Amino acid sequence: SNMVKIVTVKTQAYQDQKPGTSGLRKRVKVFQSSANYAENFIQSIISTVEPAQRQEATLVVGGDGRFYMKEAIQLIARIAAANGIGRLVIGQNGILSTPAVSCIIRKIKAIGGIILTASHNPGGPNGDFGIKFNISNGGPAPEAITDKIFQISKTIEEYAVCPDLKVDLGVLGKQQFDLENKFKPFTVEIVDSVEAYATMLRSIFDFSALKELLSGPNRLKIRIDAMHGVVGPYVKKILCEELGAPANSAVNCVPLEDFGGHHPDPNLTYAADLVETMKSGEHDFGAAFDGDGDRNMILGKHGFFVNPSDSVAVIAANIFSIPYFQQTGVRGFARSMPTSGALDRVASATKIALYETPTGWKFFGNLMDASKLSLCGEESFGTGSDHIREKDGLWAVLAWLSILATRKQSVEDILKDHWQKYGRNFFTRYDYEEVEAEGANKMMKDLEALMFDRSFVGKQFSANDKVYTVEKADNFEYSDPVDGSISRNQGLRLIFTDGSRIVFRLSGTGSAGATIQLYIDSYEKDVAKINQDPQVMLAPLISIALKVSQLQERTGRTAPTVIT
Ligand SMILES: [Co+2]
Repeated sequence: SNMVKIVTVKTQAYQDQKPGTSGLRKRVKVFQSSANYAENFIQSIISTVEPAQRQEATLVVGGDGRFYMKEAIQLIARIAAANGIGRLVIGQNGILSTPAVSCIIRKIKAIGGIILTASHNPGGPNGDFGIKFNISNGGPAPEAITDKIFQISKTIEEYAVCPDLKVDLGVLGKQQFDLENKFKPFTVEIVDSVEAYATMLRSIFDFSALKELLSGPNRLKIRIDAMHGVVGPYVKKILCEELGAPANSAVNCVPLEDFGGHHPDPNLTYAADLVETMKSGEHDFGAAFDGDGDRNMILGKHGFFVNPSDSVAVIAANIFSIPYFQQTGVRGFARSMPTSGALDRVASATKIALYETPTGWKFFGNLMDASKLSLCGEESFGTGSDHIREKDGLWAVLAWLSILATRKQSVEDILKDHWQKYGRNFFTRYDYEEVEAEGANKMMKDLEALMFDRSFVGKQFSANDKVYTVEKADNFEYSDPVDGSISRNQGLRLIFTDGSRIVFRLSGTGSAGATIQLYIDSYEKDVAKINQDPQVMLAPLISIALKVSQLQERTGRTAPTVIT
């Protein structure tokens, strides 16, 4: 073996291989039962690399450990070898977290990477599978490249593969493959899954201070729940082995091919195990990650919930607790439009630009590539920095520990102080899942028409205590300052004069069933308001949102499916 033949396989294209912004996800059975589905797509990706540049190109390959990953990596290798790709760098056992791929691409100046993950979607023999393509800055492929891959996938007529090539994913080092009658070899470098990423965090944070925090007398007690996904080994090797947290800090930190039969999705119910652990009051800090590691939930003592919109605000407000930002400075803050305005209060107090983007990474990456963005957040458990071009779940955790280490206060006390300083943006997201598509569209269209009337600005809404006055109402548009793209229809906003907002979106992917996402952001500054139950303080704006949108009338829903 190890000298292998190159073969050409005649194939028949499928028409549904759209790469999207977060990858091609299909049921695993689809990859398995649809002949050459994966081979075709892997070939389409490689055809976007100019033939003349392939020998000097490196692709980074790894994934989140879910069922079918290793088979796909073998398939990526067999096809990369046959197409003349010079080198793959593959994490051991195929394991690379998504922030780790971003780290490695940028570090070694790779042309890009292929990440085998479906993020928070279930995995296993009956679960989902995903294939994600990243380009040379370590981030998601932009629309121009994903368009080309899609166009190729629909009309591909043959692909190249080395059918007898097999990579040993389990042993570190360089494996070389000689291709029959090809002059130059194919090289695979298997790297430790954690090292390059850990070395990055070691530069970014003060691991000494963290070691003192987590070790010893009066240590901060933490529980870090990787939800049986990719971040497990990162937790064990970084938080436990290097930084000295007791071994019990690492919860569900063995990657499982089915994520233990659960959704590796961090929130209070999918991560019920972590929350209940935290409820005992014995530990100071808890966190959960998603399957591929770019999302994070932060919990405090007794299970105190730091909502993601508040989290980026606390980091922003204490950002120089982190050595990285001490060196680079803070170039800007950003959030997606539906994320709460907690970050804005800080960006205004610290006089830093606040960028409000449509949902989606591309907008942050552009701003980061322009050196105009240091810290970004999304209401969906996302926090990141410009250290890479993906969001970074464990990075956010190590950021919190830096602030806890510097502040020497509890998580809950830090949040109360923040609310005392900046006011609190009470925030919740209502999901209405699988609603009939026709009604939702009429709901959005009618609401947009209502808001578009000249008299709507200035309309007053009574609450049962306060009056909310409409300051601005539109359908969100964004002119991207880097690539010049204009993103239109990004969400109906009801902006009130007191700093509160209601935002409606109808969810994109509404093909299995539409989703209405209603976000409520109620700002309060008075001390007699800042420590009450959020769902109580949010009730008036919820009432106003449902009345003005007539959500119940258009859909028959008396309640959202999920509340976060
Ligand atoms: Co993810």
